[PDB]
Amino acid sequence: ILGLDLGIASVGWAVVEIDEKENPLRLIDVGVRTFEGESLALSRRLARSARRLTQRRVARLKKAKRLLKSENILLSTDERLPHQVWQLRVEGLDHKLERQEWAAVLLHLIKHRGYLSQRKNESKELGALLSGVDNNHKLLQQATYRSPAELAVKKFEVEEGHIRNQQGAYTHTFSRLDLLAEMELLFSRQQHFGNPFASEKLLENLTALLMWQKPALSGEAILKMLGKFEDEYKAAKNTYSAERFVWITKLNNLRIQENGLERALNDNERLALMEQPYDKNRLFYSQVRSILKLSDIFKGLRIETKAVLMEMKAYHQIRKVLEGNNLKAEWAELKANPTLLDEIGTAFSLYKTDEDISAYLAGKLSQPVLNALLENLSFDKFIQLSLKALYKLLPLMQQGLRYDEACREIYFLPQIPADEIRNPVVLRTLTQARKVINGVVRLYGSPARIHIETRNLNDTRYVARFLCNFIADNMHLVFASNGQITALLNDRHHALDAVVVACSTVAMQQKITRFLHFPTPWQFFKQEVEIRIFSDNPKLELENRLPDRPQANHEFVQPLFVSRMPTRKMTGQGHMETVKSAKRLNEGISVIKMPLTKLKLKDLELMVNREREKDLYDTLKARLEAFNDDPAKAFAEPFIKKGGAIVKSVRVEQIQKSGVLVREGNGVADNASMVRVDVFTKGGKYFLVPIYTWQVAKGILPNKAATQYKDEEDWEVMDNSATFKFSLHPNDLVKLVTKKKTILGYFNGLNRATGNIDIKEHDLDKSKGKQGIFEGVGIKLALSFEKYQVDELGKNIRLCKPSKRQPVR
RNA sequence: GGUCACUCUAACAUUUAAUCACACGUUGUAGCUCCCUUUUUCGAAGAAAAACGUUGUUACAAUAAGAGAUCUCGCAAAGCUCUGUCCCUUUUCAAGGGACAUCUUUU
DNA sequence: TAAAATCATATGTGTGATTAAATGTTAGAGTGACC
DNA sequence: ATATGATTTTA
Repeated sequence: ILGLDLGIASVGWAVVEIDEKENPLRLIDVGVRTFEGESLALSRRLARSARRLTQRRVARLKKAKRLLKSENILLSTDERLPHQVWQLRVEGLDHKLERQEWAAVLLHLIKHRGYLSQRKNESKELGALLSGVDNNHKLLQQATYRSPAELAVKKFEVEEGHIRNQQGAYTHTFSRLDLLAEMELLFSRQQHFGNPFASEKLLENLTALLMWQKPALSGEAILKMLGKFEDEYKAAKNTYSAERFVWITKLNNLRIQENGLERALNDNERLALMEQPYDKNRLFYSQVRSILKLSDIFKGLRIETKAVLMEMKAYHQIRKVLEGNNLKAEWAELKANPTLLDEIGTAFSLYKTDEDISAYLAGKLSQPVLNALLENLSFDKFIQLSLKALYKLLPLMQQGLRYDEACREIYFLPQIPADEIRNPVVLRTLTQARKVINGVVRLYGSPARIHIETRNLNDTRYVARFLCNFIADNMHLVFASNGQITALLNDRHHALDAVVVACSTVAMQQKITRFLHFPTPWQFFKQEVEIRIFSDNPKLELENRLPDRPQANHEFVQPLFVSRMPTRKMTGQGHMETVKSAKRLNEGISVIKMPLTKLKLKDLELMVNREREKDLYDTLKARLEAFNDDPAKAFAEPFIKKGGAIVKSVRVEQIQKSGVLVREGNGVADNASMVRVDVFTKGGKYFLVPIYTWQVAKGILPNKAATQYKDEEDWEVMDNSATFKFSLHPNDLVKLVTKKKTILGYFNGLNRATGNIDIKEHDLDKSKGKQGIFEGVGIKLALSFEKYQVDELGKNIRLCKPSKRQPVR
């Protein structure tokens, strides 16, 4: 049986074939495949949303500028609007603003929009942003703070010294309703004084700007995610059909445990309770204890009888909304309407946009009723039952049948279904395990059954369950153990578990659940398994340690090489997110504002104004020395320089020899990822050209290679007098022999400054190099440096020296 | 009589995927402003200036680098229909099987 | 000294919304394969 | 985990 030892980073395996199953003789080969503060896709999604919001504000302000130009407010050129936007917004309530003052006010009320609530219509502990909009909305009605700007310049700037939010404080923020109110009042008051551009057309368009935001879920969105039995769409939970399915499932499975006997409801009892929770908001247990003439003990539960069996919350929510607003007559007609009642929960759960909800109910509910439901009702669940299959399977379970009986009356390894596995870790592990399985099938045929025993334990168990079921139920051209079972009898440990997982049976697992007795399924364990996986020896040293029973080795037995996933993607993070100042980049330095709460004395020693402002440097050095070089404890209260100004962050210089120009070419950021490295030789010397992601994106092929003691401009240039060996990606199989020694392994890192490389041992033997990684390896005078190749399992070790310099982009 | 797997229901815990917004923060540029290097003019202390650094605060612009049709992609993943490069079976070619991607898809 | 191995230091963040999907456990109902 | 500058030891 394939002894797959699953995992989120590695898949160890150990092949075994047994006669009569039961007692096994000996395995064939072993292997480990090692592939690779949360999922990297979360970073991509957050960056994507940030890009979308940034460009949407770009567009919104541009559109506002065009609108203002059309009214002859914003003259074509001369777009240097006043800076004192908040003060001018305050002044507009009492004086007339000019053309450009008003233009700045409008273009600024479009930028800082506010906060528009997007909660459900399910009306009736505040955080920071919400507790700031309310605490200012409760101050805007003091009649002394007529508008958010007036409150800002009369309360915020007066006491706190700033208007905008700062340093993670979510006070000083306002709701979009308050700013729209300011828009309206400003327009009206400017009409009172005579602003020519107070056109209410402009106000309507500007409210459209300051209020429009895309709905989060628009149309098929939910449908696009609901897709994963059968095939019809899974019904909503708040649908009368699904609600009655839950009710009948409970009632039929509501066995009565009385007098030590389990008795189902006879048809009389259920007919009594069939449609009972419809005339009451909740069917309590004591309510059942009366209608059915209970002999004073249910089935489960926990005389505190006041529990809930089944409340059709959907049914009672639609009424208490429609029963109000004097819409009694429609509900009475709608009290049955089983299709109609079903179709309102199918819409309010599948579509949330008011337009999209009104579309699904194609006038089938009166628009006066539809308005009330749109304004007061929301449904957001979904059940695991096709509604089409509900109309046929629910009637049978009315009282006479059960789910199992009702359904019966209605009666190599393929690729992992990606759409059904929307989690990159699980999908990656499953696909690499599938590749390993297909490889071992090719190398051995179908060995036997399969044996699998494995902060993200959720992902691991998703992988295990899905792999077991997929393997067992899929074929083309069976055992789920656990760690406790494995423990009974470097990175190579997954092989040992593999063997132990392969030498396992369902009988021992059941005996474990019922729990010396465990035997040895081989002639000898210690020497056999010690050299089989660990201490790799191709017979020989095995044979010297295997004097007795010289029946060892197989037609293909060889030492184990841990194959590692090749990463050859050319996309990634172009540059680091800390943007700096490149105005002094020619000096070789960057200038970044450093918060005082992180200004360690090391950082203070690189301040730009060290000697320009000597008194500042002296006092800052003293206070850091007074708190043991802990800026957080040192500058925990605002620092003050000579002259009464407050110091909150100081420009600090940093050593910048290599970087990326960003922000319109104004700033510089550190290199983030090195996608590929191109090797070259000239005069018996190995020179490596590093390539970064931003170079690939811009369509740039680097020329010069790494020179240790020189800067990027003075780096050795690869030209007609250089020989191109190959490219190098992270975790690439390379062979290195030098005058010092010989090492063969994986390549994961290039040191730009020193020029050294980081080569990693296949097994990550923690007694080898810098705990498994042979870091800082010099190859300038290397005898030979060749890129190898490896298969999924750790064999077919091929090498050449072919070349074609592949152009990025 | 047990163990385990699967199907449905409810409750709890956790995790993942997609979408809509907000508020900071960084950089650049102006206005005001805290300091403080240098150099002018009036001068026998001090004032008015100019360049550079730079503290705070307001406004405006960029917020990946970049690719496309006001508007869409761009840090993730899978794969072999199209494209490109390595590897094997039967100097080049042709078939078979596979590996990775700068190719396609999610989009 | 050139090249090489060692060490050492730094990485953008919090708030507020609509949803779907998966795993594990417990409670209830059941079928099916193996001890 | 990755990029890489500062510093020590080695050929």
